[PDB]
Amino acid sequence: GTLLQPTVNKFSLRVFGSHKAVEIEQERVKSAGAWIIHPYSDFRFYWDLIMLLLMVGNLIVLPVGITFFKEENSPPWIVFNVLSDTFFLLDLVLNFRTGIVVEILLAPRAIRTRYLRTWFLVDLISSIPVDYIFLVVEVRFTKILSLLRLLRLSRLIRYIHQWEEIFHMTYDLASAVVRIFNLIGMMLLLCHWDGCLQFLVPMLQDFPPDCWVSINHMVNHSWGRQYSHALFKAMSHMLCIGYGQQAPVGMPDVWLTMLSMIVGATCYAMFIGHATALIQSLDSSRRQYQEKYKQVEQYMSFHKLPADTRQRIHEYYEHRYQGKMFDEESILGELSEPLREEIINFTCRGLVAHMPLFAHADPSFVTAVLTKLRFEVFQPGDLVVREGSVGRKMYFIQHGLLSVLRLTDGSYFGEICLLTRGRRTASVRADTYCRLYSLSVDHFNAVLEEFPMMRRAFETVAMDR
Amino acid sequence: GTLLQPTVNKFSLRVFGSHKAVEIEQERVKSAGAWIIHPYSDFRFYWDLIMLLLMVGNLIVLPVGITFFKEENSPPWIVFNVLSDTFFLLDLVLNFRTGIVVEILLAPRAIRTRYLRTWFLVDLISSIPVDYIFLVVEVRFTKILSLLRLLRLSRLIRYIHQWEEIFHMTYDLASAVVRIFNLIGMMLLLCHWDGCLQFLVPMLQDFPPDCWVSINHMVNHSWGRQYSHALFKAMSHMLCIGYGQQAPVGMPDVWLTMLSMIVGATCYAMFIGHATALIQSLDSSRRQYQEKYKQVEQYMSFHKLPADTRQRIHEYYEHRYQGKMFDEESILGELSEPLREEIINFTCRGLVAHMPLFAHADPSFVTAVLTKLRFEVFQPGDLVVREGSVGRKMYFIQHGLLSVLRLTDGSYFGEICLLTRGRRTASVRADTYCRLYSLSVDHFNAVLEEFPMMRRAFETVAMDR
Amino acid sequence: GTLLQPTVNKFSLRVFGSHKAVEIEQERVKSAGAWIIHPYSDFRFYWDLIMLLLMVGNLIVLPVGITFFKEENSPPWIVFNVLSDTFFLLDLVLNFRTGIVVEILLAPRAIRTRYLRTWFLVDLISSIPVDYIFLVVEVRFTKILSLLRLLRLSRLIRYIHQWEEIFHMTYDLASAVVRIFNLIGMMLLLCHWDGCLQFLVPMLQDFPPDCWVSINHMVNHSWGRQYSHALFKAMSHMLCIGYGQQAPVGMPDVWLTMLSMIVGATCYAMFIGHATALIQSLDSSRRQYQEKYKQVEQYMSFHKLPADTRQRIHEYYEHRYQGKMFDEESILGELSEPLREEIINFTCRGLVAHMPLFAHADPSFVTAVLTKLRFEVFQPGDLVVREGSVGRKMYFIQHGLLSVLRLTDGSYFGEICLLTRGRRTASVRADTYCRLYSLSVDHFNAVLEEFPMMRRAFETVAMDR
Amino acid sequence: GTLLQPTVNKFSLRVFGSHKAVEIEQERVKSAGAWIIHPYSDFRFYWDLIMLLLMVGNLIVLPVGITFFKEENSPPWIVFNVLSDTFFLLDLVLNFRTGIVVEILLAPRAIRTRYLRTWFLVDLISSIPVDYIFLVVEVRFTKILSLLRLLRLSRLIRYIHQWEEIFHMTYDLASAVVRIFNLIGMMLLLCHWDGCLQFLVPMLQDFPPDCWVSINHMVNHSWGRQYSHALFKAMSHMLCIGYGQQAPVGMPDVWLTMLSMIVGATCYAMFIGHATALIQSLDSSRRQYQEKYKQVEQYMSFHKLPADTRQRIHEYYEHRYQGKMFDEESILGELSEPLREEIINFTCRGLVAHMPLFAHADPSFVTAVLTKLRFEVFQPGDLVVREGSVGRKMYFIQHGLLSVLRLTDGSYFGEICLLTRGRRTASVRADTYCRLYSLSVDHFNAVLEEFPMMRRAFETVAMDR
Ligand SMILES: CC[C@H](C)[C@H](CCC[C@H]1CC[C@H]2C[C@@H](OC(=O)CCC(=O)O)CC[C@]2(C)C1)[C@H](C)CCCC(C)C
Ligand SMILES: CC[C@H](C)[C@H](CCC[C@H]1CC[C@H]2C[C@@H](OC(=O)CCC(=O)O)CC[C@]2(C)C1)[C@H](C)CCCC(C)C
Ligand SMILES: CC[C@H](C)[C@H](CCC[C@H]1CC[C@H]2C[C@@H](OC(=O)CCC(=O)O)CC[C@]2(C)C1)[C@H](C)CCCC(C)C
Ligand SMILES: CC[C@H](C)[C@H](CCC[C@H]1CC[C@H]2C[C@@H](OC(=O)CCC(=O)O)CC[C@]2(C)C1)[C@H](C)CCCC(C)C
Repeated sequence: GTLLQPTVNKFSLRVFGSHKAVEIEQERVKSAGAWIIHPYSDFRFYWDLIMLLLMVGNLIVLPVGITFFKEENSPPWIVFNVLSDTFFLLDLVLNFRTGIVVEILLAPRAIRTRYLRTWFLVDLISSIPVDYIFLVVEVRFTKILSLLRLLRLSRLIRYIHQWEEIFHMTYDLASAVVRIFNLIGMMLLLCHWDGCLQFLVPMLQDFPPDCWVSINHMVNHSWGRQYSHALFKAMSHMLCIGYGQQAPVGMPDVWLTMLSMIVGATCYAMFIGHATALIQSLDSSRRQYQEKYKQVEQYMSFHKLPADTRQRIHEYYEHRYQGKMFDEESILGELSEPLREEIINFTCRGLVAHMPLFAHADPSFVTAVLTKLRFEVFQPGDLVVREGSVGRKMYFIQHGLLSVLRLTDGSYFGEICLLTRGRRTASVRADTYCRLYSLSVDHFNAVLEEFPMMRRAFETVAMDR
Repeated sequence: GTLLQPTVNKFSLRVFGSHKAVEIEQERVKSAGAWIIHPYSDFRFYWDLIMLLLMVGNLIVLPVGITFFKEENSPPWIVFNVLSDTFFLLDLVLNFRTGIVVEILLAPRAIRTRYLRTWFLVDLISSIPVDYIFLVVEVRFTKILSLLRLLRLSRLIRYIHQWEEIFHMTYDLASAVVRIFNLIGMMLLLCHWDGCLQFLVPMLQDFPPDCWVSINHMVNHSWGRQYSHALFKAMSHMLCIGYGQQAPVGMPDVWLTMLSMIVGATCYAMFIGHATALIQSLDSSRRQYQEKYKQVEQYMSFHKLPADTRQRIHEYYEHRYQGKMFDEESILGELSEPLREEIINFTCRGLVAHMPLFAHADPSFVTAVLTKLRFEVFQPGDLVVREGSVGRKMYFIQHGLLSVLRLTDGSYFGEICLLTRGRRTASVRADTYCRLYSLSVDHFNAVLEEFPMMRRAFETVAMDR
Repeated sequence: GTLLQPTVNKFSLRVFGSHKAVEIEQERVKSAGAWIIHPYSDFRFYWDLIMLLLMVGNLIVLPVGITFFKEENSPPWIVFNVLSDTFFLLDLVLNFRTGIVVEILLAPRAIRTRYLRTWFLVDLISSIPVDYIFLVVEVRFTKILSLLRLLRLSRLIRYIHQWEEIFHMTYDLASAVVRIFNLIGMMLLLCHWDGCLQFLVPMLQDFPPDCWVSINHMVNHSWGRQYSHALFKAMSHMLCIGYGQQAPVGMPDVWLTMLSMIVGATCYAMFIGHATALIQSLDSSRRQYQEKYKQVEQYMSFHKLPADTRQRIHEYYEHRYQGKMFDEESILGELSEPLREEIINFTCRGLVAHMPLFAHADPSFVTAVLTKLRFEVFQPGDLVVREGSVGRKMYFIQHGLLSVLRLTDGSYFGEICLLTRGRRTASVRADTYCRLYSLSVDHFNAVLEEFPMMRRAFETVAMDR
Repeated sequence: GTLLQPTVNKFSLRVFGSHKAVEIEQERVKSAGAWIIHPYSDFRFYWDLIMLLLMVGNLIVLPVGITFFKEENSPPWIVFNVLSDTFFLLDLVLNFRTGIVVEILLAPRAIRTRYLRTWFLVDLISSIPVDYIFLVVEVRFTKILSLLRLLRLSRLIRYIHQWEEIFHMTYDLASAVVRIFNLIGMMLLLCHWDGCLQFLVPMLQDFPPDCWVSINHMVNHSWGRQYSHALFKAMSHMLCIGYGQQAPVGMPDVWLTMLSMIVGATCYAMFIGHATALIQSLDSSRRQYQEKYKQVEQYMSFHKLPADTRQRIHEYYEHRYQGKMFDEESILGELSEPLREEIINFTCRGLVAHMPLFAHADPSFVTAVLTKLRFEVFQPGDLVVREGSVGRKMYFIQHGLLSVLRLTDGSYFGEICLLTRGRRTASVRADTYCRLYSLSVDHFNAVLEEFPMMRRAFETVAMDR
């Protein structure tokens, strides 16, 4: 009873909402008629799996059995076509009930009319055994009518695109890979049908003496050898190679060769387009860094900077972004509030634990300080703090080595200047590339204004010193 | 009388302005000479439709009648060329009056000189019956002069581009589809003319014994069979296949084969370029999400985050953007003032109606509150509100489930903390992925400052509690 | 005397600065040695023009005279090679003086060493008559040494790239067109040299009985027919066609055919890449609008908006951006101060002249008001001003039609509300798509604070009403 | 002893941190077992260099020795295969110790299981001499088993990608060039193996009378001639040319020809994709300027500006950005504090030294003024300062010429207006394109508030004047 209703999985929770959001859709399926199928249920998924396997089997086997074999009266050929057309006739009946994702679940007002207006005629032609009707009522004209079963490609293309739009939502998949697999699966099928058609056309003309089958003397070999030579001819026309020694003499050979060349040329052009779209999406973060550095060196060339400054800015961007493009401010802006706190507790927590003033504080005070740190990268030779300055910023050390006028990683300098609000006494020069965390004086005074209990403690520090 | 003036349709209102803006253009057409055509009128549209149908008919039929048939004295061939060249001679006369969109409507100062300086000579050559003049004054040399009618391609290319620049403004069309249809329509016509030229060249030489027509023994067949073999040869040269058993022996066969190969190669290269430009524009919102997540995981790799935090940020972006790239702030910034209010009345109106304090308010007060809500997404396990905090924000619940230390969809929590301005007492943990609407305390105090009548009501609440 | 110094043209003013900036470079050329050429002067331009014409002539004519003709002792062939190698030997001497744009003008320290370290050996080999030396000292081995003159392609590629980097600065040119013309000019030259090589290889072997020349029986025809057949063979190998009836039998035919196929395949791949890069840059402003609307409809699909709101936002973006992407704020930010004032005096000046209060003002007061107008687009059905509101904004009408609860273009409404600072009395509904200019109350109060003389005038208005 | 530990070079400092960060990794290698190799050490680099040279040698030589020579019992062929398979067996043993960069250094828990689960079976098959075992236990069936040595391509692809991900971090390399060199190196190897396979297949069938070897009569020639003809056949199938006079008759010739055509077609499509991705990254800063100017002229076309204003804005953008796209504000934002000061000391220091008031100041005062200058570009004809204005900004002159109502480069005007805070007396018109540095009055008053010692000096100026 509940197999026709949408179950609660990851896809239904992502496409509807909570569990209560899925219960409303289940009640909506209940508010429809007697037995109405929902297109996200498990019954429709199992049925579409069975039908997709049958469509692949029929669209591979049916041209080969028609074109390369003797008669349509052999006993495995009749049982295979009658039992398959029964299942494709049940797929016509069950499409009156499923409803169309635009969802539509009301019956029979919108489903039946929206199905009759769009896809009923093609499914009706590809469902019924048309050739057996003309055979019972009334021989080589029935082999043309048996190719109406190849209109089951239209409901194959519909049923593949219904699953992929689901499975882009359930999983994380690249769209280029899915689309190029769809293109490869179409190209193989068109080459197979063209290989069957190359031998189908001279067979209806009782093998004229100018066709390739009578020239190469392969009228009475096995069907495998005939299929191999016909597929070689169709693939050499498809990939635009050049076949044979003489130009085609008969009139249906010329036009069908030209049709094969046009279809192969446009399929190969679409394959090149998909391969280019796949290759351009591989190295995006490497490419955007290159474009950004092109703009940087263009800014250098506009103001006519010297060569040493150009080299120095290049070394700075190499040690800053590392050939890798990102923008930390927008990434920290997009995240939520518990996710920003978790990243800072990995990077900035351990350096503040070295400082004796912040170690004894409450954790409600420390986390407000940790959000206002800023990441800075320096060079060997750069003077970090200069003498005679106001000293507004306090620095923590993550990596690198620097000297006061040696301080290794995990240290700190300029701490007492933010408390005394006076002139800096010493000067600091970086010995190598340093990674620092900076705290300004106003960003600390705001947090002192947020907590008056910690404000009393730093007043007792200032009275002692 | 008013057929020469621009009528008032969607295109004229979009390209000029209001109805009064179109009346000024109609008065400008009236201020011109005796009978002056405006290029956006209905007369020019109907005339260009008739002329485009004639150009397609002549550029298809005229090479086939010249190259594959016997004489130019048959009675349907004379009537078809005299009645068509009369219409192409009227198109030369009416171009003195229409005026050129750069508009120009003044006559005959700018129109006549700007037409004589650009396109008069080509239209004059492609208009007049040049071969009949040389035939009356004075035979196989007239078949070369009859191909001057193929310069009607130049005014075909002009008349197609005049409609498409209109119909990009009237309707919403993709530019890649229009441009690739123009390329396909050009490629078919060049292949048709090359198919006629392959048989035209040996005919003027009275079929030498080394040409392909005398080798394949098809001098005296029908014109359909000759056209099919000539088009097969031209298409195999065009798609770069390889033709025949021997290399071409005669000198006009070699150079014209080389010209066909060069023209086909450059047309196929432009087709691959257009197919790539069409494929790259299909999945843009899917691709920009992938580039953004490449930058996100690069930001992860720079600071060397642990694996569980990487997985958690990935799950957050999956449940936030859903594989789909957009930026809500700029989209809400671009819209107008009545359009922003209509979107909020669909999403944020129903949740505020649950709250008993905002239900009895005036609608002028509620809509100022509704603009300042912010959309937030949380995770299972994240603590939404923590104990011991100031509690500046009030939260409404759209989806998801959470627990106080169960609250389903449509609920709210933290409401009394914004009124009391005190410390939060309880803690809230989200059981699953929640979608919340947040209102800060300052964004509500601004709206309380906007309306002093509602400020009195919340004072009566604070005195009772 | 002044022909060796850089003259004052548009390029020199763009690459140096003012006239005084060019005088310093002229004095720098004067501070060099006795006769030193500057690479931006007129002498170097005229000399490079003469040399580029000679290089095109020699690189076209020299393979054909060697491979297809009888002897190198004919009197026009000796005079043409002696007088040309004199000019290519003067180009070796004058490269010791010109100096290299990295500029370098100091002689002979940097110029001579930087020339000897890079390009002296190739120019020395391509300059001197090597084969005549071996002919005087000591026959078919001299035809191989005469192809050392084809190393003049290396200084051709240098002299073309020196002009294009100049002429991208003098004029505005698309880079894709220049680069694809360079590629086409290289491809034609490689096909020409391969056409000469196809006949050069069997000639040194005294025409073996297995080569294509002895099979097709063309040993004793004219040089034009031999060149046409050899170029057809090289082009069919170049465009990957397929030649002849039998596979090549001799060993130098196989490897040189394979070299031709590899060179043609990589040149055709680079041509497809350049054609794609050219096609992608044609419709950029059309494509960015499509990407922006993809993000808009994705924002619609995320919050699950109804269909009528989707249609309404689509109509708004059609009447706002018109299928055309731009961002007015950044464009107005990039411009200078006199350019922003000129655009506003075209668009916003005529509407403010209708208002009687702003007509009698000083022009210093009006232009400060005109910078703070904002462009707004409304829809039919939207209520512009509602009753019971504060009325902070005053609106001017450019296009469209609206009704008070009819006001055509050029009108205004809501003017008295900004002066009285009271509640709006009437309501305005737009009948069609309107284009309005908005002025807020604070943006007008700032300009009233800027000018106290106009502040007295609006006080006399408020006392009368 | 220290050869197995990661040394301190530029790559290790970039991938770990400081010297103390590398010492922790060396202690981590010490904390592992008896002899454990670190994958960034020098031993693994030298070993991978030796193994990559051996893999290139074996994958080139091994098909040619099997397919084109007589027997596998010749004495150089046995010594070359036994001594090479010893080295490929040592590479199997040393992969139990190196540890996998995901790093992993713990043994044998994670290394051995993570190696057995992924790549042990392929390396085991490609390591051992399988054919000699079947030869000792028990002839043409051993030539098929000897091609198991061609599974050494799998550890070649692994060892190339391990170096390139290192050498993208050590040096600055474009990713497109590296990836297209990998593709070319793969394509040459596949064409070589296909050339060996074309002759391998008829040899196992004892040269049937229908194969190409017996048709072209080359059974008993040398191995070089057979290799040249086989490679020509495989390359003509690979580049999709068309081979021979007749279609292939035998069944293994048809299917292997079809496999060659499919492999060549997909490799050529990937080559076109890589060439397009390489060409699109050459002219990025030229292309972004073109896209920006497309948006500019679209903003012009939306508001229907006159032609002279369009020309004037075009001339402004030509003299502003010079066909070259950059954004100075974000570039100055990304840099550090000592790098911003170094650029200003090149450009803005020399112009301020002309002014007599700023020459006698302290250098701590001047550098705070220099950060607040703004770069401006004017046109000929634009009025820079107008009479009757407040005069908030002071201007310095870098280039260009202008007149007061002549001032060359290096001058200044409007200096006294910022000190007097009064109305400007004169008007300035630019004679040509000027480049100016602007200082506002509030940006100077902030620096006067920063330094009270300089504030006393400008008070003594104001009392004298
Ligand atoms: C991957 C392509 C999927 C093939 C689609 C169907 C199953 C998809 C899945 C099947 C297995 C999955 C395993 C998944 O790994 C996880 O599930 C995460 C970790 C975990 O929870 O175990 C990653 C990709 C996924 C490969 C993709 C495919 C686009 C549809 C083709 C089916 C039909 C239309 C011919
Ligand atoms: C679509 C391409 C249009 C073909 C152009 C001419 C009619 C255009 C129209 C004709 C029918 C339209 C129906 C339209 O649908 C609506 O009109 C919106 C709903 C409604 O109001 O009904 C969408 C696309 C439109 C397909 C496009 C085309 C670019 C020009 C080619 C004509 C000539 C140069 C050979
Ligand atoms: C256009 C390509 C130019 C061909 C280059 C040399 C002259 C350039 C000029 C020659 C004529 C120009 C006319 C110019 O129009 C104007 O000058 C603006 C209006 C005016 O002032 O008249 C636009 C493009 C310009 C076409 C381009 C080209 C890139 C270099 C090739 C020369 C050599 C390396 C083979
Ligand atoms: C360049 C490609 C490098 C070839 C890689 C290996 C050495 C790399 C180096 C070797 C020489 C370098 C010289 C370097 O120039 C400098 O070192 C800066 C100035 C200086 O310090 O001297 C620029 C590029 C570098 C060319 C690149 C390449 C991607 C790996 C291929 C090796 C193996 C996988 C087949």
